[PDB]
Amino acid sequence: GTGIKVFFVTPEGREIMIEGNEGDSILDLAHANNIDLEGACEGSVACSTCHVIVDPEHYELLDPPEEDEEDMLDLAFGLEETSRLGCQVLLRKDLDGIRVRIP
Ligand code: FES
Repeated sequence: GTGIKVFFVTPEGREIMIEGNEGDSILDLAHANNIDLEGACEGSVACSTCHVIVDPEHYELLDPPEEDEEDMLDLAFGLEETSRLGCQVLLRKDLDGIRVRIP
């Protein structure tokens, strides 16, 4: 398929499954579907409002975070081992079925 499944759990504990395309960031999908993941700095790696926690399995599939993301993540509330900036995790076909939780 061209659709890539993304499972979202919101801070309220709601669970949503949506499909994205290659290139779509988790932040885009969030906005596209009224998941309340704010993107203060609009993808410029200058905030932490797009912080999401990805499942461990798909986490290792990802291009690891660059230095600007890592550093910014240190201001993110609720940081975990598999935390990422949602605007920096972009969908690929091998990431199908990825789970993101919004702290
Ligand atoms: S929107 Fe600010 S870092 Fe992703």
